[PDB]
Amino acid sequence: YDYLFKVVLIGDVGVGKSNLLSRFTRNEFNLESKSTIGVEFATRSIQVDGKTIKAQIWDTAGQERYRAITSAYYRGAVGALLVYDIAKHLTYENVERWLKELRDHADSNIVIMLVGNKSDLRHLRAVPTDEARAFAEKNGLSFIETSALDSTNVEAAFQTILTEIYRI
Amino acid sequence: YDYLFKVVLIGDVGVGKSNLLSRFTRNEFNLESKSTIGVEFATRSIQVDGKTIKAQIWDTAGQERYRAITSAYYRGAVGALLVYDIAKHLTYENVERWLKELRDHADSNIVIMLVGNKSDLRHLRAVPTDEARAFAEKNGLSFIETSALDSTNVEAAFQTILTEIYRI
Ligand SMILES: Nc1nc2c(ncn2[C@@H]2O[C@H](COP(=O)(O)OP(=O)(O)OP(=O)(O)O)[C@@H](O)[C@H]2O)c(=O)[nH]1
Ligand SMILES: Nc1nc2c(ncn2[C@@H]2O[C@H](COP(=O)(O)OP(=O)(O)OP(=O)(O)O)[C@@H](O)[C@H]2O)c(=O)[nH]1
Ligand SMILES: [Mg+2]
Ligand SMILES: [Mg+2]
Repeated sequence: YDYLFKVVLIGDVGVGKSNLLSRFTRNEFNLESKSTIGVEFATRSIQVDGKTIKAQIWDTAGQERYRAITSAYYRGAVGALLVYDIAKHLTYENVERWLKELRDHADSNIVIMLVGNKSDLRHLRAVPTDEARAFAEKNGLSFIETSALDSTNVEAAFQTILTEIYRI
Repeated sequence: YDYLFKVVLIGDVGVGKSNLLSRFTRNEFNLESKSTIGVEFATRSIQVDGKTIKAQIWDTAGQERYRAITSAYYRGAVGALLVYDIAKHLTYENVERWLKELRDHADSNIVIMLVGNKSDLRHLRAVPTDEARAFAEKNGLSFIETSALDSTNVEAAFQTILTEIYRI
């Protein structure tokens, strides 16, 4: 590989972060996935503007009651995938909080993509694409909508963040 | 015992149903409890107006995407404990949906108690007591606020519903 990019997934419990990870790195999916214990990462190589980037993608539970995610999680991260659930409006609402946590724990220069995941659930939508696109644009984040379930826009979400990072 | 009363817990995922149950029947609590798989029930005997009621309390996951709770869950129930989380407004919002579900699957004569649980969590309240006390009142349900963590109002919640049922 030519460069290593550490990227982190963050977003509320249940929005689909670990299945974004597994979709991207092993092309596997799991409808019966339990809340994530401790921290995981997995790697995959791709091609970005001619180069081989090894993407190191980190993942962990969205739950922070008694046990908070520390700076060590975010340490060295060039990209954050900030995921919410298009069908549950509270998860979009908590984006603020994740931005706050990014400001708090991550580099001032982290590239942040807002990802509205679970697009297959077209009919259950509680968050309109153009509202979120406009929230992204107003906060200076990239934006995409994915489905880890039917595998739509996943490799794109990743390739885009990784390209942005490479071109900074 | 002099009577058997089947009571069901219902309410969104995570509002604290299985710990209401475990608190009530074995005085045990589990901060690390995972989402309930299949159906469970457990019993405890108490005194209601001079009589020995055996309370049979049923529980199951609040999740219904691919697998819906059927009428057999509800069959024979004289009381429902309709639980939400005082710290998550969306669980209160879905009460409408649980009432709908009571109307579809349970007896027209079921006694329903609205329980706002996780009341220790005072400082993170997203649902005002009196708004809920008045939603109960407008819908002909009883109302109580509980904490399965600090034992507050748990035995009382059960004891009041069983008393309501015994007196219909
Ligand atoms: N419909 C649909 N469901 C999905 C999709 N991706 C994930 N899910 C489901 O959402 C549920 C939770 O997703 P997971 O990937 O664990 O959620 P996650 O953010 O790790 O959650 P935590 O580990 O608790 O922080 C699982 O049942 C997934 O199958 C998707 O693309 N479409
Ligand atoms: N602070 C606080 N947390 C509670 C209380 N009761 C339950 N919890 C926590 O909420 C989380 C989930 O509660 P459980 O009782 O499984 O929720 P439940 O409705 O069975 O949820 P499902 O089985 O998924 O439908 C656990 O971490 C519990 O410890 C409470 O009274 N106070
Ligand atoms: Mg996870
Ligand atoms: Mg349960």
